[PDB]
Amino acid sequence: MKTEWPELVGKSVEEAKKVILQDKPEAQIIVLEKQAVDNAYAEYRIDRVRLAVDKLDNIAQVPRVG
Repeated sequence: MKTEWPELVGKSVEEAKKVILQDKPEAQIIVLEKQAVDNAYAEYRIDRVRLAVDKLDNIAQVPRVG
């Protein structure tokens, strides 16, 4: 299944979540902005997907599992 969603970029976050669940049904779909991940916590999350959205809760960038 998928762990990256380049297809969602330019789409709605809730739909993105639907897709992400389609791919990874059990996914912990989280939200932040673009590919701006600096200030993070421990090792990868094949459980979670963070969502990089814009001011219009759309997918600004490729949201990824971990």
